[PDB]
Amino acid sequence: GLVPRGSHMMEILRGSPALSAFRINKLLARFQAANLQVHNIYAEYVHFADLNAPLNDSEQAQLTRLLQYGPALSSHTPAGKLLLVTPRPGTISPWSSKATDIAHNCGLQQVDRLERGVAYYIEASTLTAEQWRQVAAELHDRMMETVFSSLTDAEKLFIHHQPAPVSSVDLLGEGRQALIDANLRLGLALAEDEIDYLQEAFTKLGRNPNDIELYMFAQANSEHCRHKIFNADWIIDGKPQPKSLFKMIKNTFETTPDYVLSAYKDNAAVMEGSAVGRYFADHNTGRYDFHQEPAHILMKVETHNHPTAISPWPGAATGSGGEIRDEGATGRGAKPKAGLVGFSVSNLRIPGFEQPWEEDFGKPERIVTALDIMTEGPLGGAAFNNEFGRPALTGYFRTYEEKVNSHNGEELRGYHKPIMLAGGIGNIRADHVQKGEIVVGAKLIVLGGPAMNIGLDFASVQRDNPEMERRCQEVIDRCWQLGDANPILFIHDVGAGGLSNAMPELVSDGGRGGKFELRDILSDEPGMSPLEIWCNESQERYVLAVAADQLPLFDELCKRERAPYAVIGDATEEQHLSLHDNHFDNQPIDLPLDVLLGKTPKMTRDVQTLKAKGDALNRADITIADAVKRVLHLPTVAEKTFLVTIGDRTVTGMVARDQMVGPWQVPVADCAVTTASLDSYYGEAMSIGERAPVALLDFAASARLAVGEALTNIAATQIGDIKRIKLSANWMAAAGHPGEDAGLYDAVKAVGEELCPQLGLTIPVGKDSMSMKTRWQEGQREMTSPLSLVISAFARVEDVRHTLTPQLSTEDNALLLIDLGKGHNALGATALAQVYRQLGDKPADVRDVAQLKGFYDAMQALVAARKLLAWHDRSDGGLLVTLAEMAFAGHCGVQVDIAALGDDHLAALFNEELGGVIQVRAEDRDAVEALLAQYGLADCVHYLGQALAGDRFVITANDQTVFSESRTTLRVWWAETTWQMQRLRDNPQCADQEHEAKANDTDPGLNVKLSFDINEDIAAPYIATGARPKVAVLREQGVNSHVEMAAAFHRAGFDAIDVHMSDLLGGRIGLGNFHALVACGGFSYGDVLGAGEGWAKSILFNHRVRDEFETFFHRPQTLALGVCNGCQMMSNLRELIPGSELWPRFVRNHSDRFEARFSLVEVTQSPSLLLQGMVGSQMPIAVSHGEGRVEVRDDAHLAALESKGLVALRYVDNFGKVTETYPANPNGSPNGITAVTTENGRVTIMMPHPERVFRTVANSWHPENWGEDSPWMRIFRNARKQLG
Ligand SMILES: Nc1ncnc2c1ncn2[C@@H]1O[C@H](COP(=O)(O)OP(=O)(O)O)[C@@H](O)[C@H]1O
Ligand SMILES: [Mg+2]
Ligand SMILES: [Mg+2]
Ligand SMILES: [Mg+2]
Repeated sequence: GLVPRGSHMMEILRGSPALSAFRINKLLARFQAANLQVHNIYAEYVHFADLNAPLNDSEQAQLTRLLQYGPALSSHTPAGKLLLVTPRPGTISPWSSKATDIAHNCGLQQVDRLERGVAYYIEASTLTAEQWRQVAAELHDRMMETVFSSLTDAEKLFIHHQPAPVSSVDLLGEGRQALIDANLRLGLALAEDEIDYLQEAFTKLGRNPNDIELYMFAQANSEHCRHKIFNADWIIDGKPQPKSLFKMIKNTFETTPDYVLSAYKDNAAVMEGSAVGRYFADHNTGRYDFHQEPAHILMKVETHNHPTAISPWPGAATGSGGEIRDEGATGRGAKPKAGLVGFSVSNLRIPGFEQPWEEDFGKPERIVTALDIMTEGPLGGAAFNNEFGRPALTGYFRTYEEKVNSHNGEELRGYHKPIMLAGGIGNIRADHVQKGEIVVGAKLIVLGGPAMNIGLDFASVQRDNPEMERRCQEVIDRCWQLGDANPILFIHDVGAGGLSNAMPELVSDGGRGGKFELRDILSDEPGMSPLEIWCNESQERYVLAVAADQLPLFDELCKRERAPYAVIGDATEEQHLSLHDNHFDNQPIDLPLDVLLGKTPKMTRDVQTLKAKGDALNRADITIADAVKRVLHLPTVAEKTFLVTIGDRTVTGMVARDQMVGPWQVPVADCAVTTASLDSYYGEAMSIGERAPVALLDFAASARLAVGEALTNIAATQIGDIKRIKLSANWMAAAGHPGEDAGLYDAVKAVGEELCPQLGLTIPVGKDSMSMKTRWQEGQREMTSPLSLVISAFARVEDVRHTLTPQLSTEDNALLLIDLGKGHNALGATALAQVYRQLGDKPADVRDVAQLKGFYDAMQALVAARKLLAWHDRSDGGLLVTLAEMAFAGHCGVQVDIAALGDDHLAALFNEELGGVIQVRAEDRDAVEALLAQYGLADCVHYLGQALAGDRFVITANDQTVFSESRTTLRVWWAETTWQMQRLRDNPQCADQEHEAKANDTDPGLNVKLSFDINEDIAAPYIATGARPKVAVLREQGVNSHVEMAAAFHRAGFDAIDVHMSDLLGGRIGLGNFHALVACGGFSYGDVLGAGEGWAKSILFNHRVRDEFETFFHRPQTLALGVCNGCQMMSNLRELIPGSELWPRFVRNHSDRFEARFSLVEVTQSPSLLLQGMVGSQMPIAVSHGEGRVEVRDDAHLAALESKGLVALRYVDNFGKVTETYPANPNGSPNGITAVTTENGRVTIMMPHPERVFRTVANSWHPENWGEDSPWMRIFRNARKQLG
């Protein structure tokens, strides 16, 4: 199709079927349930190409080919009613941004913009007008899409509007009322004294303020940006208080400044790391090399609570996206490493899986449900982390919604407005920690995405394009990788308020002013007013300052990465802010910074204390047996697989300890651990402590417990000095709600002025979200969150190899409980209470500070001395859950006695006091108990019993059996929540298969079989000569796992060279100079138009580069490796590779979900030179992909491929048999195929990541006797030897 579209032409290209069978049956079932007589539904992707010039026959064929991708699903002739779903007019999908990028990189400049929709064909010849609109409703997201009746209506998506002029607010001609009107019209939310400020400011200037100036001011002065509460003076119960909340947090730094390099003066904090080999490509040579130097650690944690309540996916995605920008913009440039995620929502009320404690209290129509948030939110956060390229290694997920008698009496307390938390750590160079000085005349730049009207219901719908941020990170990396020559003088993230906040922030921080040109800013929507361009909160943008003479270098760096950037201003000596508009020949902004950034009076909060009395727990319906079952069914306690495997946990190749633990990969790791470099055992650790419900009874206790839990979760890691542990404190509260204000102050004081200073813990970073409540009319109703402090702990690790997990051993052992509760056994605000719809009387709390410090120190002593077999702290679910989860991870039984824990067995098993259980060798029990005694924990330590081979979970009290059950049964109950979530979000068959496998106790877990000596470095003789063959580490825009690949080849004796597609196109690199090449993993073009397709087709359509690749593959002795995205790319290049005619395609996983797994595979017989000597071996490997499913044209193709003997790797279950059952086989590949080679064996492509686990320490689970090298190191060594 091709028709006029304004000054352009719009082509309509038919796409492939968009919905698989189960997705269609889910739609049909959804229709039936709603009384909509739908007989059948079919869907097809439809593409729209807005062209600024004609395409010749060749160009047309190329575009049509670019738009041919995805699973080869059953195609049908359209029938029924057409309902086209597309992005809403005035919006541009991220798909469009990346798809259009691909077209341009294939030399199709005529393509102004590509967009995609979904054509639904509905057969239901008996529906009415309202019914059809209800059908329409079920087929699209009302907050992001719209429905059209004709394909031609897509033209509305490309309308170009003329630029809207600035608008002045008539203060001089109307008086104060002009500002009052504007405050309402523009939704400025200005306070009365802020209007007063503005009125005087502009009356003094003698001119009307432009809407843009008022908007910029409003955003910078919102509670979100100014933090008025955290800086206000306080009067509590009549007594003025000396410190503000922020000053009390800073008190922790004043008391403990140890190891802190940067705090409260950047978008993240920085603490000392370790001197290790920072690995990266040299600017001059392009070769990857180790640079022995300090790799310091940055940390930051943020939230996106409001956005997520409106549009979960984007809300969570940009929650991570924004925090990642904070990290990279630290100092003069830094690199994100790992991340963490947090969620707090109300009851899920899963259809058909309702729990006894859940009650529908209703909710506002304008927000989404808790279930929707936990369905779309995690996928959005994972989408950004996966596509950008940072592993998500730790987090929390709590559900809470109950009518309780708290501080303000009987009310509904919960999370209709959720907590969406995203944070992480990164590494930074010593010389880049401090911001540089901004020289007068410095060029002011916007690095990143174009401006769109996203900042401002619909105003809270965000947009994420992780690939754009990835391109930006590559630039930042080039900059800091230049060390002393780093062009970045100052960098800052673009967040709330958009450029209107970020740019003034930047020049102000540097003590300068700035003059800007509105028309220099990159924009993708011409109709925007100056206010919209300047104030929108579009994503993936950074602002920085570079010296004029460094512009050429900076330009070089951006062009090579294809990272958009624009110089939009100049720093000035005069501290004034000017924004000119060349199009309207005027000045939207003309203000002195002292006026714009001037502050209205400081806030004073005069409040009083409200303290709930608490009520004894009613045990009428409670029994220990029923409590176990209920508690294991509380999402907060239950298995979190649905939140873990959806996120990459291996990218960077520096992940030592991820959430999944042991042979059975059970997600119960208490903290995350990464190595500091690809050549060290030093590292970093992240943990989270949180206990919001307790705040409904005791504010201070809830805060102390959050700190305490972060500590107990990280305790079994080798850190040493407790002062190495640094905290991020994120405070969520419903400020203004009765009692919450005084509670917040008491809570901050409890940790900032008392607990942390005494323990020696610094809180160098943090944030606050102060409107955690939701109101609406149910026929007024209110859902108010408990004060919610989330503590994230970060620390330098001394030896990542000594970390302990909950995986119990069955060798002669002793289980010892460390009860920091000192026998209090509090049950108030516990999972137990919650599961019985109660809050209880008294909650847990830090009972003895000295003993908590002693606990930590003792654990550190035990960890360093290698005296522990396992560790698991107590938190949600109490001792019962701790022991249960340990049995789950150890796939064994437990025989414990609790007679010494009090006569109240319910309280003993379910209290959530601090502490945990350590497992030690039986012969070390006395020595360990003696060590603990030396730290003053004698009467807190209790011998419980031992772990035993088997399936029995037994708890006794003298001759009495308190509770006894099949560990497997408990394990399955504990898994029902993730099972149900996976069943409603992914392919039901897959969800069922994974859940059901958990019920088979005979599962031996991951296990190895080796056909060769893993420690024999067959490449050593070659490396010893000093001759190092080069290997082209190929990458394209969006690709995120190249450093780790280079490191693997590097250890094998190769000189790894960074080869960007831009280098090949530019003639800077030629494949004729290489004998080996490797296509890397990552998300080239964000997998848009099919994973690996844009990369491959950009090569195919650029004949010069195409010829280069073909030539390489046709040489007699060249070797090529394609991993993950590289595997997909090469599979789409078959026409250039000899002996590849039988290769399959790689498409969307059968589960229809991204799979981050540690999968078991077997090396099969094939000509592959890279798998030489490894045939018959069985070992786990890193898997991280959403489109790794081998797809053939027909069985004839599959049979031919098999008979030719080209299959090199197959997924096998733990029993060792080839399998297609999920998740043993994570993507559903036929015959378990996941790697194939060519007839001559010189080229091999595989979906798993061998390079991510070549270091034994980077294997989630591995045999205890392994050395530094895992079996996968042999692939790289084989490559080296093969070249000779
Ligand atoms: N939202 C989440 N995203 C990623 N991982 C999570 C999330 N929530 C929990 N996890 C992980 O699941 C495992 C168990 O979670 P949880 O029981 O809440 O931890 P704990 O009680 O030890 O503090 C941990 O390894 C944790 O890091
Ligand atoms: Mg838990
Ligand atoms: Mg824990
Ligand atoms: Mg926790």
